[PDB]
Amino acid sequence: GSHMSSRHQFAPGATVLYKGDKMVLNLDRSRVPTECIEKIEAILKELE
Amino acid sequence: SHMSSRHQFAPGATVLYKGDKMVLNLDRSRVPTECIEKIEAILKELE
Repeated sequence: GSHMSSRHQFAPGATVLYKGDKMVLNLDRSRVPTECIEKIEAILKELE
Repeated sequence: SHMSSRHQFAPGATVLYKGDKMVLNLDRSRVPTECIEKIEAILKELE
């Protein structure tokens, strides 16, 4: 929310909720540049 | 459940896709630092 929030918005449709060590990234493919989504999916693929 | 996908890249790195939304769960105590840093770099350039 607006007060005491662990959620940060980098851009519309791109937010991160911090939960200590764990974090949740919400990415809206209708709003976040496709290039950004692909770069992130590429990084995740490498982890595999 | 036919309206989404769930995938695990490594322990502590899983994603849920539903509609236009991509929800990535990252456990930084289990996912390599390099990986987390490259993702953060991408988000910041977006800012």
